[PDB]
Amino acid sequence: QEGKAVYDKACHICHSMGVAGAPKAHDAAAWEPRIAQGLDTLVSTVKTGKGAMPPGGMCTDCTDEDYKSAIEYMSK
Amino acid sequence: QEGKAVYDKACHICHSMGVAGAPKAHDAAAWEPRIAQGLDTLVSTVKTGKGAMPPGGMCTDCTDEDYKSAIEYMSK
Ligand code: HEC
Ligand code: HEC
Repeated sequence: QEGKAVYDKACHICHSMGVAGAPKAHDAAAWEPRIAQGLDTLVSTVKTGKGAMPPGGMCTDCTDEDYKSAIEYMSK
Repeated sequence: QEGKAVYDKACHICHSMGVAGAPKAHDAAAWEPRIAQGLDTLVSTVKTGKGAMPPGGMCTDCTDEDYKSAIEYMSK
């Protein structure tokens, strides 16, 4: 594979300029628009990945309830 | 509290404050001390994962040569 092609499909997700930051734990105001999407939508996004969040959120054995509880914890 | 143990196992890696940034593509000065470790050592680190980088760097089909080429591409 071409170095730039590997970069353009995978490594750029985190190694490019202008990567979107994660909503930080206990930043209630940043979490409000996320929580408004609904917990089921947010849990699905953790499982499928988004931007610099890899699919599964680095939690190999997380249940849906584990993901929901972690989101609730971070949101306040 | 519900969610804190999951957060402390997984989500804090990116959702806490003070997370180490990725060395950015074409940031030659950031890459210099990494390249000095040896390209093979950097390839092994991508495969193992490190901080907010998951094992494999989100490349499933990358040979060691594919990883080396991607690192060279980012390094200048
Ligand atoms: C976000 C989910 C990432 C993807 C996709 C890739 N990388 Fe990454 N990388 C990332 C972070 C946050 C860091 C810094 C880690 C730390 O805590 O220091 C890195 C670092 C590297 C390094 C340097 C390793 C070192 O010992 O200094 C290399 C060589 C590296 N990353 C290569 C790499 C390649 C080739 C990827 C695409 C296949 C790739 N990374 C994806 C975050 C992320
Ligand atoms: C870095 C490797 C991450 C880990 C581990 C987890 N998350 Fe994450 N998350 C991260 C980033 C960079 C972002 C922003 C994505 C973007 O581009 O918008 C996020 C975002 C979330 C979201 C919000 C999704 C949305 O559509 O706005 C949620 C609900 C989320 N993250 C939850 C979550 C949980 C529960 C994790 C532990 C199991 C977790 N994340 C880990 C980066 C990373």
